[PDB]
Amino acid sequence: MLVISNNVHLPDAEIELTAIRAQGAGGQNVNKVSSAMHLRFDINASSLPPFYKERLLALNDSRITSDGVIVLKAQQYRTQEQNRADALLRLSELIVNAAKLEHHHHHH
Repeated sequence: MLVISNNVHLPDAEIELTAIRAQGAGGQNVNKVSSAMHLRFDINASSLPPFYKERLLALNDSRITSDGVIVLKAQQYRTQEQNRADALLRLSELIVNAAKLEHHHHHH
């Protein structure tokens, strides 16, 4: 569960955590998995309050989709585990970021 607020919780089911494998391999021949993790969070479908939905949707960030879905790919760290944690922190930071700011995104 992704705790955002005390009375606001994000069920794991509403968070699509994916892992990117090296397509074309994995079933005999070329046996090494890519460290690319994938994050997809349906703001549309999730139980997020209208406030948070609007804050994210009306963001100046290009990782925001018009349908309200957070889609990223963490291919930075050596392990998908660390990229998983990155993505989760990245998501939460982004959510709070849009809330703590007034507008824009390129400004801290």
